[PDB]
Amino acid sequence: EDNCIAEDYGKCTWGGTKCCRGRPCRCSMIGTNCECTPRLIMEGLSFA
Repeated sequence: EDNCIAEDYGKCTWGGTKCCRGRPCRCSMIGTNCECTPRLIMEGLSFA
């Protein structure tokens, strides 16, 4: 099975796919249609 977001500025969702190596998401400028993030301090972080 391959279906992950291998990016740190990919297109993602809150509920949909997250980034591939257990990498967090925080959304775009409007609020919906999220993007990926490398590591977020306090909740998130790289490989979690």
